[PDB]
Amino acid sequence: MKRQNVRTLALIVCTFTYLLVGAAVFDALESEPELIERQRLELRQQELRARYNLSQGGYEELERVVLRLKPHKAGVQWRFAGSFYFAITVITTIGYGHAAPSTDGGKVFCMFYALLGIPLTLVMFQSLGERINTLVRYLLHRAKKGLGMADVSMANMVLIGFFSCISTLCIGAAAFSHYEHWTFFQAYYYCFITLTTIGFGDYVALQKDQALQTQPQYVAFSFVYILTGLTVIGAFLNLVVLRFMTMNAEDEKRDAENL
Amino acid sequence: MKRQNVRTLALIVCTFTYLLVGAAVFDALESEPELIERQRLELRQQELRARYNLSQGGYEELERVVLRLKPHKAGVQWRFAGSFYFAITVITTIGYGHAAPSTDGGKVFCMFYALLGIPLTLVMFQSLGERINTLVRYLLHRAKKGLGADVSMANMVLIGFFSCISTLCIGAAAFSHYEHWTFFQAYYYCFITLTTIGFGDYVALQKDQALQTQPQYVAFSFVYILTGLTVIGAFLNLVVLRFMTMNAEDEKRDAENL
Ligand SMILES: CC(C)CCC[C@@H](C)[C@H]1CC[C@H]2[C@@H]3CC=C4C[C@@H](OC(=O)CCC(=O)O)CC[C@]4(C)[C@H]3CC[C@]12C
Ligand SMILES: CC(C)CCC[C@@H](C)[C@H]1CC[C@H]2[C@@H]3CC=C4C[C@@H](OC(=O)CCC(=O)O)CC[C@]4(C)[C@H]3CC[C@]12C
Ligand SMILES: CC(C)CCC[C@@H](C)[C@H]1CC[C@H]2[C@@H]3CC=C4C[C@@H](OC(=O)CCC(=O)O)CC[C@]4(C)[C@H]3CC[C@]12C
Ligand SMILES: CC(C)CCC[C@@H](C)[C@H]1CC[C@H]2[C@@H]3CC=C4C[C@@H](OC(=O)CCC(=O)O)CC[C@]4(C)[C@H]3CC[C@]12C
Ligand SMILES: O=C(c1ccccc1F)N1CCN(Cc2c(-c3ccc(Br)cc3)nc3ccccn23)CC1
Ligand SMILES: [K+]
Ligand SMILES: [K+]
Ligand SMILES: [K+]
Ligand SMILES: [K+]
Repeated sequence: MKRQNVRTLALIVCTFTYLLVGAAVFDALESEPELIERQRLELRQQELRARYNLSQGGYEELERVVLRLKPHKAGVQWRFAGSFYFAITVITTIGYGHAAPSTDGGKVFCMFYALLGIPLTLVMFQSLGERINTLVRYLLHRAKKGLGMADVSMANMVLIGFFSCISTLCIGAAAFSHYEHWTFFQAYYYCFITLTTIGFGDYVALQKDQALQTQPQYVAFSFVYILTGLTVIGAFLNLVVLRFMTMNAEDEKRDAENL
Repeated sequence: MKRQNVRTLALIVCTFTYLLVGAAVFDALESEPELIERQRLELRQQELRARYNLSQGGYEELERVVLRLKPHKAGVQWRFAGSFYFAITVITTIGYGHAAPSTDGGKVFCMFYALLGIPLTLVMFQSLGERINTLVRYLLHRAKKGLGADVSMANMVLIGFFSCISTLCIGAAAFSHYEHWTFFQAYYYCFITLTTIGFGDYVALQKDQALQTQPQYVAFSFVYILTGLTVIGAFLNLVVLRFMTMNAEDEKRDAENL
């Protein structure tokens, strides 16, 4: 069997076993706490329904209002600042879902917006990421020549790259634990889930004390952090991961080259 | 100025102007509806508070319970089926957020899981995506030779783009049936899923305890998300990927001449 076919089959077997191992661990960590929390909330729901004389239909009518008011609770999510924050989440594939298009026209424009946006943003981060690596490689070469030597190795680049990722999450967690009044660990977890473009939406910045409309300085920092932070991670994947994606094309070209 | 520096600066100017234009359009389409909906719901909130004799504190007390019960309402999200669905959302960067780790140990394992997972998934989709393109290129060459021969880039972009619409439409038809959504809603869900945006406003396997009671539909939803991402992955491998390595190609050419 060809090297390309062995490599692809190995990756499929790897991903599926990684999913089974992952599902096994998340079950061990989250199954029991979820059952405990569900049982606990089922009691509070019955106690509050009894306290304020609420029927099955009465609670259900009140349930619809509370859920529909959730995106409005944070404040105005769709003026210029909120629409820009949303535009960021779309093209960067973060998609928190804290604010999603409620109109059919909004949903349609979002699809066309993402179709051209996501490739543009992806290419931009890989291009700027490469320029950052080229600058770091030049700075390190000049420093080595300065102290007394001079060639910049791949290992030196992986070290600077990995430290840049740690520092970015630490700087972010320092700021988001301050402004969003979270613990350093929570703010760090938010920064990790944001900059990996997972964006669960369990933690979202600019959703407290009408920040999008009343705190422009914090909003400016938040946009600059998300964009610069994604460039730092983007530069690191351009350095380590990207080379493995062109591997099948390199081996296929080599096959035609020999034959 | 070097080609690399002109290209990078052009892309930065492009992205920022695309963000300003985007923010301008979403404001025009969503600002007024949001103000109208906020005002409508605030009337219903006052009417329901009056109907069931509820105070400011009384409503707030029930508000906390309704919001906290939302992830539990869909059913058990953390057994083997729910943890596998969540494991998919993490490594594929979809991250609906319908179920997120509530424990410190869950949050920590999730971070290490993503750190190694996301690059493994990305490499896998680009590798399988390339193999699919190579097969399509072979099938088209054999067909051209058969009917009465070289496969162009333009022919590949056409088959690739049509495969993308076919995967969104097959998905939309299937999800609009099992989730009782409109074709447009199911299509929008398939688009937001396969682009890894994953807002979470529409999430499959969240009705009638599907994760625990409907294994056949759960099996289809796992297979669709994974195959669908391979179809989009193959298109980026063909069209987008070449432009990401362009800076490195130009930098190598600079050292080659000088
Ligand atoms: C902190 C983060 C950014 C680290 C990312 C780590 C990656 C560089 C790793 C994670 C999974 C790895 C892959 C896991 C499995 C394989 C199959 C493996 O296939 C074989 O050994 C058979 C074919 C052959 O001989 O090449 C080749 C390497 C590869 C693609 C690995 C390449 C390196 C990957 C992408
Ligand atoms: C090298 C790079 C990182 C610099 C990029 C330029 C930044 C300085 C720009 C890009 C986006 C800008 C933000 C885009 C949107 C807004 C919302 C804006 O708020 C309003 O207009 C309030 C009223 C409304 O919400 O309609 C205040 C400025 C701010 C934070 C901007 C501040 C300046 C930012 C961060
Ligand atoms: C349906 C989807 C998957 C389609 C994806 C379309 C992409 C192939 C497009 C979208 C934005 C485009 C980019 C927008 C801007 C530029 C800057 C442009 O820069 C210059 O013209 C100056 C430097 C030079 O001469 O190369 C080079 C092409 C590039 C990277 C474009 C390459 C092709 C991109 C990535
Ligand atoms: C190469 C590709 C096209 C095929 C990959 C193999 C599939 C046939 C596998 C991969 C993941 C599997 C699923 C992983 C998890 C589950 C949950 C499982 O449900 C339970 O175990 C119920 C109890 C619980 O949740 O603890 C039922 C089978 C199912 C849908 C599996 C069905 C078979 C699937 C889709
Ligand atoms: O934003 C980043 C990024 C993240 C970290 C650091 C810097 C970055 F730039 N992305 C973009 C989103 N994602 C690419 C991606 C797509 C995919 C892309 C475009 C389209 Br269109 C459709 C689908 N599918 C999958 C499936 C599994 C894993 C990854 N997948 C990771 C890199
Ligand atoms: K994503
Ligand atoms: K989300
Ligand atoms: K996402
Ligand atoms: K998401």
